[PDB]
Amino acid sequence: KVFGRCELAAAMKRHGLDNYRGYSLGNWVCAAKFESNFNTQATNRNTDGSTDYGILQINSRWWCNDGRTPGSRNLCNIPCSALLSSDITASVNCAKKIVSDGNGMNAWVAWRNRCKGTDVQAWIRGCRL
Ligand SMILES: [Pt+2]
Ligand SMILES: [Pt+2]
Repeated sequence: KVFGRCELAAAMKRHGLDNYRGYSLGNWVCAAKFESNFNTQATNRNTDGSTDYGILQINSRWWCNDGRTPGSRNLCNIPCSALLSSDITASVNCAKKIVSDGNGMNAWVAWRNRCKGTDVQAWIRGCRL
């Protein structure tokens, strides 16, 4: 599923991402935009053989099990395929784990490069939330 900007903001806000670990909702929408272009089915293979999954491009080396990333961990205790569902519950819960891990949203490179320091509030401007 490809979310509408405001639609995703609302879903994220209902799943408790609004100001989670001090990151306002705009940050998470911005990150999703540049990680996946709001597409829940987005996948990307990394040069190290790991793969990134879903709206938030969560990596199989650490966070999910895809059964072909050797030596990896599965810190969220889920199959990576769960992260491609249209229901974003799995992704959100895993992201909360990730962001609490100590690097905050810097874990997400697109956030760091493209959202950090910007007017992220623009991303939720004119939404009914
Ligand atoms: Pt939901
Ligand atoms: Pt939830």
